[PDB]
Amino acid sequence: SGFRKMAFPSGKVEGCMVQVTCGTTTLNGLWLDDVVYCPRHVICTSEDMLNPNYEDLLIRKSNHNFLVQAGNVQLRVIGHSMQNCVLKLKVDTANPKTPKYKFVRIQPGQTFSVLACYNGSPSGVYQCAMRPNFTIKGSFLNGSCGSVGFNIDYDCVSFCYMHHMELPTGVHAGTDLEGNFYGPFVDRQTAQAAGTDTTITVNVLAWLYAAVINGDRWFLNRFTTTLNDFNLVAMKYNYEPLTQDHVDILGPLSAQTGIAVLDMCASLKELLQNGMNGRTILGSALLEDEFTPFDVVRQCSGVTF
Amino acid sequence: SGFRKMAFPSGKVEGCMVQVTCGTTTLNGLWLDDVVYCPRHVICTSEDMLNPNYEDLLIRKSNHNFLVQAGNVQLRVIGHSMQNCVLKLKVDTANPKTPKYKFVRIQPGQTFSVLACYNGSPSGVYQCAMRPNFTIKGSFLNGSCGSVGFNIDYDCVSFCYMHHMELPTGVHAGTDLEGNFYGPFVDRQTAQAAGTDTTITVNVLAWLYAAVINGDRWFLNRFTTTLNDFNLVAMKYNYEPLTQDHVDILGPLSAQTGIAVLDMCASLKELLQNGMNGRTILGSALLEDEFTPFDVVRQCSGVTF
Ligand SMILES: O=C(Nc1cncc2c1CCCC2)[C@@H]1CNS(=O)(=O)c2ccc(Cl)cc21
Ligand SMILES: [Cl-]
Repeated sequence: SGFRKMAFPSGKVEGCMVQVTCGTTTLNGLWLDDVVYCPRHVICTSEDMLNPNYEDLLIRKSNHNFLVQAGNVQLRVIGHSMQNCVLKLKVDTANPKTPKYKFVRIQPGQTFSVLACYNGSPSGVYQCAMRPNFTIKGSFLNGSCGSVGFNIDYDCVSFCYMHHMELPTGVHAGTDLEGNFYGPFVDRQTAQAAGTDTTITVNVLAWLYAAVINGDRWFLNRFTTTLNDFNLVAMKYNYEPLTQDHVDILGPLSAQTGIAVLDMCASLKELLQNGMNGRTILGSALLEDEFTPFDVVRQCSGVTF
Repeated sequence: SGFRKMAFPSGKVEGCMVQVTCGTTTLNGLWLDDVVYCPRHVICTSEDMLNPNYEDLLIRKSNHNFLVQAGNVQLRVIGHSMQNCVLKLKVDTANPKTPKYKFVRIQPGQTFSVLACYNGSPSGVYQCAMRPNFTIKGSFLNGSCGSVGFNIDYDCVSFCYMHHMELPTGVHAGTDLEGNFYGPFVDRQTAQAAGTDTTITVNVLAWLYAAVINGDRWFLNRFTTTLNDFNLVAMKYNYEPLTQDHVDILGPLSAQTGIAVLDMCASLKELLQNGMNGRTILGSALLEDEFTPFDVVRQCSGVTF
């Protein structure tokens, strides 16, 4: 029993964190094989951030302008190239602690663990979700740039995020490991803001199925709904539209509990209408949206209580 | 910016997790140097759990009765002894990945990270607090026994918890690494329940100081209070009494924000009486008590390991 927001063990990623310095800027890098990946704004000053010409700033740099430090050892840089918003530094030593890895681009609603680092040194790990507006509600201070997001399924680390910036509202934006930003963000100090955020509906439903598995049924009702009628209500509460793909993905949880997806949608419709009335679901007074249907199956038992 | 429940990087602990099997029982062990530490109930059957004479069960066992598996390699057991409720298995091989460590007993209110394991294989990491009633609200399924709790201080891992059992309310009980239980619990199938729990007041105040640092000030007021008057109100909402030690420990957060501890106590007094009124603090509708004053400082400063 028990339901916690759980991050993946950070060990396979800890052995990849290095410190990258270019002149006066110091952020984190990810050392995989003989390549170190870090944000391309490491080559930028605070004046350069308003309108940076990265191709023009990179052409003026040589390998020895980048200092890479893995623990107490200096790695020699023997090449440099740019791929979108990430800088790829070819180093002379292959990382002996390189795990089995993949670079994956995630979609809004997907969750991941973040290993927050400062000066190539990991300081903490936490779980979070890619928001529908493409931002992440993370915990990042100055110097955390280059901290990475990941999932570890089986013996494979799937890198899905690299931290690049903080928006004016305190939320965070960054790229996949190929340097492509999530959302309409640029690595430029411009007037950009996060779009209106919506609740990840398929994740709230998954968390309601997890509550039923842990013996919580107070929120269930004798009602059902059409998929269309549910969406007309949910969107009035800034909930993300629920697609037929979402209903299909919730299939195994519906079968395990014996509560049809549209029957759980009627419980959510009523929860939005009435609130909790002093009650909690899995120790929470709010409706949780950072657990995917796949996370619920991973953490929760196969036997319902 | 950002405030997340953050666990320590689990890497130094991951390299210590082994699988311990005795007959039909399979749980986790902690391999430090040439000793493997695991719950002593690994030597127990389901009939033995009712009234187990552990000295009598252990005298009937030989070294080869315990199978220890580190990754895909079998460790040969060459000795066995008991220390309170933990079994110490002397192995032939010293762990090459043994970190700098200490065994420490924590006090209720102190927090720690848990690396949840099944079959000597880590599957997740999460942060939690030792409740005032000595239980932990964790996330554990069958096979989790022997999962350990820890903090990191520089390069030193401080082991403070080993999981033993789940209580009928879904909460968890376990021992320090010397086999001494946290709470009035015993390692056996018997009628035991968690006592009435209280809110860790010094931790709620620390989390209110973290909200002010992140730009949340709606709960602040012009009022102050005496330590005695605050404790009379706290005693009514099942909150831990606040001592002068707690006030002293909150000193640095009081200086950083410019809000005296008794001024923050007047704000908490008003949240306990009148509620939140549709508002949230750091994205929460409940008052959070699993962040110590040190955790607030470490997360809002960037302390690396
Ligand atoms: O956003 C940025 N840094 C940063 C990253 N993570 C966490 C935190 C910060 C700043 C302090 C607070 C915590 C920088 C500088 N500020 S900026 O607006 O010039 C900017 C813009 C784009 C890019 Cl890609 C980068 C940046
Ligand atoms: Cl995805």
